[PDB]
Amino acid sequence: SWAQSRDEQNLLQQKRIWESPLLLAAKENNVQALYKLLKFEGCEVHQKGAMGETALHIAALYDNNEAAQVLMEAAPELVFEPMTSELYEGQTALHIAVINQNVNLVRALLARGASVSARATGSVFHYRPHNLIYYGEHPLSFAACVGSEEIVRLLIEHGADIRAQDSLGNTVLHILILQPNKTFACQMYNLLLSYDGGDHLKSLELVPNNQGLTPFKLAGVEGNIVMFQHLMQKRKHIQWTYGPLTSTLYDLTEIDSSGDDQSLLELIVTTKKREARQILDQTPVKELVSLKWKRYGRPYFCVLGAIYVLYIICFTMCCVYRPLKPRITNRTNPRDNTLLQQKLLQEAYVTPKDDLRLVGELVSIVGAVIILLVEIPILGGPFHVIIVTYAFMVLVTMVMRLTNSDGEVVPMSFALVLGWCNVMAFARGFQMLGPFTIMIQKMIFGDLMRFCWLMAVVILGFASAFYIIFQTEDPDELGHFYDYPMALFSTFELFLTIIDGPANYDVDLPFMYSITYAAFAIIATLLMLNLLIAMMGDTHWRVAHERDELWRAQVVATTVMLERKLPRCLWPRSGICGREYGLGDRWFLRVEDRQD
Amino acid sequence: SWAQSRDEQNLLQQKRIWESPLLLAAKENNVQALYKLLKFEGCEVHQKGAMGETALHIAALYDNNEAAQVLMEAAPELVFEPMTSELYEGQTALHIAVINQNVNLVRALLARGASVSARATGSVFHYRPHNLIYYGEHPLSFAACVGSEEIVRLLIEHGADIRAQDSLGNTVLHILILQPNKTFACQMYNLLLSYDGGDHLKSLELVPNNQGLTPFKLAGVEGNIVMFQHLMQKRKHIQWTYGPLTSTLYDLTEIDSSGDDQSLLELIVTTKKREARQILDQTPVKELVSLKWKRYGRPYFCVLGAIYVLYIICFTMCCVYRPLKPRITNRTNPRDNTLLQQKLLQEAYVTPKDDLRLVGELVSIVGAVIILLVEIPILGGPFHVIIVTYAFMVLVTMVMRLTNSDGEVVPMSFALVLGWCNVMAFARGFQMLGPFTIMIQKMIFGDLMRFCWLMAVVILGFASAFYIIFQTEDPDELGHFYDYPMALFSTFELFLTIIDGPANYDVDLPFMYSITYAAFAIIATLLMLNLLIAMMGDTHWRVAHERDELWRAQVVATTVMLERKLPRCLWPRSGICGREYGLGDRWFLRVEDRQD
Ligand SMILES: NCCOB(c1ccccc1)c1ccccc1
Ligand SMILES: NCCOB(c1ccccc1)c1ccccc1
Ligand SMILES: C[C@@H]1NC(=O)N[C@@H]1CCCCCC(=O)O
Ligand SMILES: C[C@@H]1NC(=O)N[C@@H]1CCCCCC(=O)O
Ligand SMILES: [Ca+2]
Repeated sequence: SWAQSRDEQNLLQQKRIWESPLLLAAKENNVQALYKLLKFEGCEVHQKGAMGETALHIAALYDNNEAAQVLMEAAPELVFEPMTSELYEGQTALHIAVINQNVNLVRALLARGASVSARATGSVFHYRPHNLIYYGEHPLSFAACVGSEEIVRLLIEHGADIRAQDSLGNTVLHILILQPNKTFACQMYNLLLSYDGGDHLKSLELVPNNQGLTPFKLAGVEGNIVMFQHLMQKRKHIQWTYGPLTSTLYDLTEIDSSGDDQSLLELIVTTKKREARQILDQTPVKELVSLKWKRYGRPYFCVLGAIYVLYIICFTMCCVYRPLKPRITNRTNPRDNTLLQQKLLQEAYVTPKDDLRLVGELVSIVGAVIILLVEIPILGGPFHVIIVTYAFMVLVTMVMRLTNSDGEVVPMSFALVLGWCNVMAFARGFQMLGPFTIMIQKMIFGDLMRFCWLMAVVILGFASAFYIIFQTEDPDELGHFYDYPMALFSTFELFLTIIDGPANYDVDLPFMYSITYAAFAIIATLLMLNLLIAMMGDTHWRVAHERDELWRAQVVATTVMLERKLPRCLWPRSGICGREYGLGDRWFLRVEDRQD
Repeated sequence: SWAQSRDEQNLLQQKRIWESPLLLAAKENNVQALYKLLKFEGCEVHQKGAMGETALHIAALYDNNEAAQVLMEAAPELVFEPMTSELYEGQTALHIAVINQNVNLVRALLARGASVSARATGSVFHYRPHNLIYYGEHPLSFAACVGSEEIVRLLIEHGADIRAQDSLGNTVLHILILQPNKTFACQMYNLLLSYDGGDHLKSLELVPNNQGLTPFKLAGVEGNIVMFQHLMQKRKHIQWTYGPLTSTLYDLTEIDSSGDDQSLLELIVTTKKREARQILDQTPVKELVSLKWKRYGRPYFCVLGAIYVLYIICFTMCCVYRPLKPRITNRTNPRDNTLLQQKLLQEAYVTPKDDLRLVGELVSIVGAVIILLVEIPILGGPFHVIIVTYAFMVLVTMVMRLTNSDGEVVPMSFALVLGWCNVMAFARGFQMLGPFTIMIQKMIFGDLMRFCWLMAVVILGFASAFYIIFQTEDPDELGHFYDYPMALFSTFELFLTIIDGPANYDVDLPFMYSITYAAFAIIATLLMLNLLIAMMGDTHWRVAHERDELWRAQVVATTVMLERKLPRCLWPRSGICGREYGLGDRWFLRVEDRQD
């Protein structure tokens, strides 16, 4: 394991500190023990420890400016020494002094001429979940994350480049977005901005991440509202103040779907960050998408819904009327219990009333490949993998067609439950019953699978037990379960109280039926009542707000995909462009509000 | 009764105080009445009261230093006098002065040369639930429990032994753990430690209780978090401080399963203390068992689960296919209503397809005695008394086998509902549906038995009433209940709405059926609705946290038993031992955290 390797190496490091009297005197800050170990007896001052550290590195882990200065006066070359381990590859003595905010040592290390651009590419300095913090690689990134504004400027004064990026291409601004202390990071964020070039171009706030993210755009996908609101002040214009009213004009550039995929809107939808959903409730974004859905969002959705409901109600019209035959097969040849009148007609005759059937089938088959075409190239959708697999079923039904298989029904019967139950996805948005469907959507594809095993397991015993009892009995009277699958099915219906239970009084029931079914009834009811109380965890207030906050996000989810895949002839661009206006050729939204 | 004996003796004591003018003057602190009762008229100064108390004992129950000093100047032998009753056997006048924190009297009693090692073995000083407090037996234990630090040192200054134990072998540290004022007891706990011998061995914090508990270990089983966190500071090492990070190295000695049963982990599981469950959420213990379950805990659990599900699905495979016969018995000899084709085959023939059946039966019979073997030698388990009794049933089925009883089915049919429903115990841990199973586990074995009587009682009337009505009627048409057990069963199903009710319209029903069943339906529904509202007591927030805190404890419950009964070849010891490291040969866990 990797988690224990750093546990062992930390214990292994403390051994070498205790064994080496130099590293011990540099940990314990034993000043008089350093002179007797360097001036009188010439000990190895370049003594590398278990982590590739030096005596000065240990003199810095524990703030010991006295031991650090003795090690820097008798060996000034220790200042340039980086750690040479796998976990701490590249960390210098300045990194340790900046993290500990030892301003006296950082200023005394910078007087010794320490490197202000030493990358710390150790495996413990990575942006991984197993690492508690992530400050970056440069000594300037460390000063900015610890909030030590004195060291931030003290490092800039010695030639610190704010443009510097780490192995992930993150500037000193991208890292500040990924910090807990957000209220203090905005102050530090402005401190780093005051050292920019000053010109309007090649600014630091525009350097893109290696995954295509500016510091403004990274704050949106990550869900940093304190940095989102702070970075929004730099890109919004206040038109006028008229008493309480103040019509502010937001920039709207990286916020709208201007680029093919660099847009911030396209990032909030497709991200795994649960917290990023709260960005769209900010005032530059909420009234934007509010205007995107009321008009040109909801109508085109319903058209796609009315077409779909019309398409499915015509596809089902082709099912209720299918070929027919009074069973060309001879008699009940297999078993006497056979109720079959096989409906197989291979000939394309019956020309009167069958010509209309080909129209619906052609519509159903071109309307299905169209669904494949638009989907040839989960947050708020699930239901529409079902439509894609449905059109696969009508194609398999088409393969089952013109071959006249016995199972012409099975993919067809599959097809229309999916197609109608898919209409339920249109209830999203529309009205309040959308939040009801997504509670279902969360429950169907979420805990139904994991909960059914528990029921299947409890059903397993009682269902199989019943089969043992009635295997003796003649199934003519009370043949509720005569086969093993029939034993599990009749008990499955009995677990949901959709069957009256084995109730035969003309005969006498076996001894173990009344004992098992009494236990089964009581167990099956206690399973359902504790299940309802288990649903009360999603009942207090936040969950009613959580099912509503992700529904309104599920609507914005469906809204932006339409715009990307609908033609731009319809659906004009949001805002009023900055050309033919005293603006900078941007698009910009007018938003007026009132205060108290 | 014993509770009234101390009520009578307290009233009996006040009688002797009022009757005896000395004890009255020592209660009322009547100074001038003591001189006229001792110096002028020689009264019995050794006058024993109803509780074996002296005049000085009464002069101390009510802080009366004036009356105490007159009784100690005219009779200094009263200082050594203990109480000679059954309730207060051994209590001296110093105990009363220490409890009342009369520092002036304790210092004046210690000047008189009072005993600082007088055991108070009275029945009221016992650690029993009927006694409100429990401070111990020694006068030093009393000073430490009342927090009077002045008297604690004032008693030590006169030769008080901190090592002293009471009749339960509890030191002055073990008693401080069992106190309400925890925030003030830690200060007193350190005060008692500063008087130790100073050497690292034979310390007071290591003296074991008479039930094998050190003061550190007693705080865990009792659930004293304030003393657990306080006693943990003495056994955790801080490796380094790197800005926000601080990797502390906990001792991990009495916390891990080092001993056969002296471990603290093995005590939190098997204890009745409901509050001790919160110890495992403390930082030296929570991340410990978190690493014990994710690896080497959960996989071995599922292997035991996959084997069990495979073992049971093979045992049930032996049931669905059993011996067969088209009923060697003649006809429906007893009653015409008989649907029997008895399946009894005594011969071990049918060699083709029966040889495989013996393999499953042999597996099912060796897999059952194996279950007995591992269990030949309740918190978080219940479900697995069921597995033990199941393997008893397959043995009784084996006894029923090779004897060819009519009831070859009954223990077999019993066996497989238990065996499958036992799989539900594997849902513990695994995922979130574990908390659902334990809510069932609490409900099945908790209130189901006590609630059923109420239903059986309400069923009793309506079920028996129905039998009276339909005893007249010919049971051929609407014979829902023709027998007395059949009367209770059809009504039992009717109480859970698993039967359509006596619905026959070709005939005319008796007068009292429609009147009773209408009352039965309304009563049966009001029974179920008030039952669902009765489940809302376990719905507000703490219960959802309580069903979750004991589930996560139910997982740790199952985890430690595996380690004790699984071979040590697999499952390495937690931590990294202190040999080949600058440590004290302990094992120790590295735990790094971040602050704000
Ligand atoms: N492309 C798969 C369909 O999923 B739907 C969807 C896609 C992305 C985000 C949210 C929902 C959908 C798309 C258009 C109209 C209605 C629903
Ligand atoms: N020994 C009786 C079985 O009870 B189980 C159990 C025992 C102690 C604590 C918690 C649960 C159990 C043991 C091992 C695996 C699965 C469950
Ligand atoms: C062991 C290393 N040697 C040292 O002198 N400091 C390091 C320890 C503290 C740095 C930990 C950084 C982290 O955990 O992210
Ligand atoms: C009655 C006894 N006689 C006395 O002088 N004090 C006792 C009464 C108070 C002690 C009660 C201790 C307890 O209840 O635990
Ligand atoms: Ca019915």
